[PDB]
Amino acid sequence: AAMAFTLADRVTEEMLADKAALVVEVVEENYHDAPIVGIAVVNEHGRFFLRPETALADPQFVAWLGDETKKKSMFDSKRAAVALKWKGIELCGVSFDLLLAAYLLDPAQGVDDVAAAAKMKQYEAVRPDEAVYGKGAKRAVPDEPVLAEHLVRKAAAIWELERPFLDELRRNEQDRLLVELEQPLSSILAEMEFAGVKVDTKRLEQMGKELAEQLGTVEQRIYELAGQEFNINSPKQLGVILFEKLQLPVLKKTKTGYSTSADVLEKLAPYHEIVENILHYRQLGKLQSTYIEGLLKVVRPDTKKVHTIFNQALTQTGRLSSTEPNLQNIPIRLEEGRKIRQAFVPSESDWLIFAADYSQIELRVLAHIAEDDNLMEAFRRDLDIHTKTAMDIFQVSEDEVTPNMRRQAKAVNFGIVYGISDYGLAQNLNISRKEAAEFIERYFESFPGVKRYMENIVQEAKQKGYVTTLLHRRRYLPDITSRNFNVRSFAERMAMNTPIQGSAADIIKKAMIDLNARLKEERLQAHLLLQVHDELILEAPKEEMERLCRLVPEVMEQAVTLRVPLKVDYHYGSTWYDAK
DNA sequence: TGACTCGATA
DNA sequence: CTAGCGAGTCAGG
Ligand SMILES: OC[C@H]1O[C@@](CO)(O[C@H]2O[C@H](CO)[C@@H](O)[C@H](O)[C@H]2O)[C@@H](O)[C@@H]1O
Ligand SMILES: [Mg+2]
Repeated sequence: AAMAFTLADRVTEEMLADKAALVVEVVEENYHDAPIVGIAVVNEHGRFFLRPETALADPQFVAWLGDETKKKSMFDSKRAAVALKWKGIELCGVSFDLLLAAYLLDPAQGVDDVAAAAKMKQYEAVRPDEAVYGKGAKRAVPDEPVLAEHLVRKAAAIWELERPFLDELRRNEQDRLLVELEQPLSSILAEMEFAGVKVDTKRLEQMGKELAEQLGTVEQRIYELAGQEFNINSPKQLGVILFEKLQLPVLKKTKTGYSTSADVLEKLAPYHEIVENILHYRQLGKLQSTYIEGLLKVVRPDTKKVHTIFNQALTQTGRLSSTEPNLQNIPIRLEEGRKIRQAFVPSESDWLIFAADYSQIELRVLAHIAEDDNLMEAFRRDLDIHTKTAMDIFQVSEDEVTPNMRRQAKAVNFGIVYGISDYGLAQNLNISRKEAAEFIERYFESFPGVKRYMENIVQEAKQKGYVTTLLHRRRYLPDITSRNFNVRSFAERMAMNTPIQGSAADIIKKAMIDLNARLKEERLQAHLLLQVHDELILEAPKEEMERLCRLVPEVMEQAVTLRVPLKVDYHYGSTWYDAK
């Protein structure tokens, strides 16, 4: 049965009620400076469809959109907010976002459209967006009749589902998580994405030229050492050269052939000079193809800025993800790739980049949740946690801790946060499972609180069916009861890791909200540009650096109060690279 | 187009 | 051993 609605030719007063489900449709996946193809409004007075040219040009409708007292319920309000920002229109009063609500109720459902969220409550009177717009190559905006009904059905679904979703969130003790954390954060992310980050394209282009030269040199050296030319970028062709032509030992297999991952190559390096060259080629090619070429492809030709899109409803732990471009995995470990960051610069003259990061937030969160006396004392003394761990597990004084010992203790600490595994640790440290098991046993002997925590959280996940974070985010773990060891073990590691990674996510998200409130109170021109899980990157006039040095770390350190202090380090400079 | 294998970040 | 995004090459639909 068709859904009744008014195909309005002009905006009317009954369309501007103080409570409504609103749909401002942007079909392009990347919504930056993208077209708004249609608008739908459902309220106490009925259902309406408005053509964008009409509504967005109407003074009354625009005022309604920006009126904080006129409440709107939507799905992915950030998409609409940003698309409107590019049009110079402000969207206010969004009191309910179905996408974020669905995400909080169950991140594993992968809700990506109204139909998916609705199906959670057995509501199916709305079509999936993919069904209406098509996949990708066959993607397109249908004729007005089809488009209008779809937008109205989505608005109708939002209108009907708000109550049941809010009711379940309340039962889950997630009502404040939606209203006081995720929704306000959505507006902040919208501002960050819209602002974008300025890129020194000339510098990237120069780097591209330098890499192309090096890539060619190493490429030729590889053919020379191999005695023939082949496609180095093909793990298949490479494997033939390495394990057949050059007779290198096969220390590991993938699933469809020879394994050529860096970890494998590093072990084969001593056998042939070609290996070190393959690794070098790998490094350079990664920088060239993924970063230099990737960034240059998405930088806006006019402003020279990149506008990432932070997916706020994707990760299973509560973290954000970044796309087109992903600005959360820009090189930093190796100097060569790190220089890429010199191309990220302030958007205005005489401004600087400011970066603040939490020091060991995950281990501090673990200390808090496990209430481990030894771990809490370590952070209360602000000790080097890896040296501290080495001292305890290897039973030596601080002065006796050697570099190799600290390295292994660090690997142990990573395993503890990830969900410790003798096999996983053994693989990471290139030792036997028995040896890794011994390190783990020593760790739990030194940190009995952590041991108790890991045991208890797994039992809790089994009893309740899910685990939670400090701010009540949840993750269901049905595999925790599997009778398949590998499947169950993965779930157990998730039970151990999610409260840690997730609570750290909760904390920085709250810090972002608190920070923006403080920046506004102080009327600072400084503003957020990026978030990279445990760090915040801003840009601001050089004259604001001294104030930021005190303000940002304090806001981040005070976002939440734990049993151990939170510590934030900071740096600033002329480019992202220099903010070190 | 999409399953794989690779590698970048925290 | 946790969580992401995405480029390259390859083959099964
Ligand atoms: O607008 C981001 C928001 O949209 C979803 C779908 O509801 O993802 C779409 O947009 C992303 C950014 O362009 C794409 O990476 C993704 O492929 C596309 O489906 C949500 O996942 C996200 O929260
Ligand atoms: Mg850090």
